[PDB]
Amino acid sequence: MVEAFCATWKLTNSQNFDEYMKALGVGFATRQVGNVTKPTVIISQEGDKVVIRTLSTFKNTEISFQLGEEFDETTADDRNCKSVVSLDGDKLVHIQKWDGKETNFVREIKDGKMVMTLTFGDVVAVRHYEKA
Repeated sequence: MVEAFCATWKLTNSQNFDEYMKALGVGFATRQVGNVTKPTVIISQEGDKVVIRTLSTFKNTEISFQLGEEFDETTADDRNCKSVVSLDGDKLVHIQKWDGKETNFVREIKDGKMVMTLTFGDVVAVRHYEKA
């Protein structure tokens, strides 16, 4: 359930994130920062909402949503999206739509770590976080 994700998480390892950022339209200079930054992600429940707060030396973001309910999201890379997060089995699936495009992030708990799999088209990146 959602409670399994409710913790403070710190990024430890990213796989193929440069190509993923490039596919999304992030420029070279910003990709260099994105490839070294290791954010902290705080996930919590507040009433009927789930809150995901990302803290980093690049940008800080926060989204608050109800599962299954579409919301407006302005992403850290400055895309204005329509987003929907659902709990599919034991995984949180976040679908972001903008400018006729779509990307998705799947968050799962695997062996006690949070694993985030990001897909845009045929480009897949994987980000691994440890509980702090």
